[PDB]
Amino acid sequence: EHIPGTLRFRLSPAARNILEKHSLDASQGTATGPRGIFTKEDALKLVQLKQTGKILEHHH
Repeated sequence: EHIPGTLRFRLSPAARNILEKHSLDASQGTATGPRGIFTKEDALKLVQLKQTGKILEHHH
């Protein structure tokens, strides 16, 4: 879908702030904004996935 190595230029500033705050890897997400931009909502899906890992570990 995208040219390799372009994710760091397609990250929105909102996403980049959320990924850094939570020490997340954007390459585990998908870019769903127009023309391949990785949006705030795309980074929040990675926050929800990290929370899911912690919640399941706690129930295990």
